[PDB]
Formats: sequence, C-alpha cells, structure tokens
Amino acid sequence: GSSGSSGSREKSHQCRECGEIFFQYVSLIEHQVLHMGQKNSGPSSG
Ligand SMILES: [Zn+2]
Repeated sequence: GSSGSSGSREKSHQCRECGEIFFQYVSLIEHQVLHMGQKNSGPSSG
C-alpha cells in the first residue's frame, strides 16, 4: 500500500528498454533519444 520508499533514498537511472544503468540524468534523458531514430543521417551528412 504505497510502501517501499523510505524518506530520501538515492534514485538509480535504469533504462529497462535495453538495460543500462547511469548516474547523470542527462545520460539517460539523452540516451533515450539514441533508441529512436533510423535512416535519417547518411554518408557525408555535414
Ligand atoms: Zn535504453
């Protein structure tokens, strides 16, 4: 019944999607993007 978490407790950042643990929020929020996106950037793209 809404139990498990006790006061302030470190929160890990796992991506069930693939299964990777990170520390910096940016790593996750950013990583998520990697998943989406295909056939967009080809050869000599800049
Ligand atoms: Zn992932």
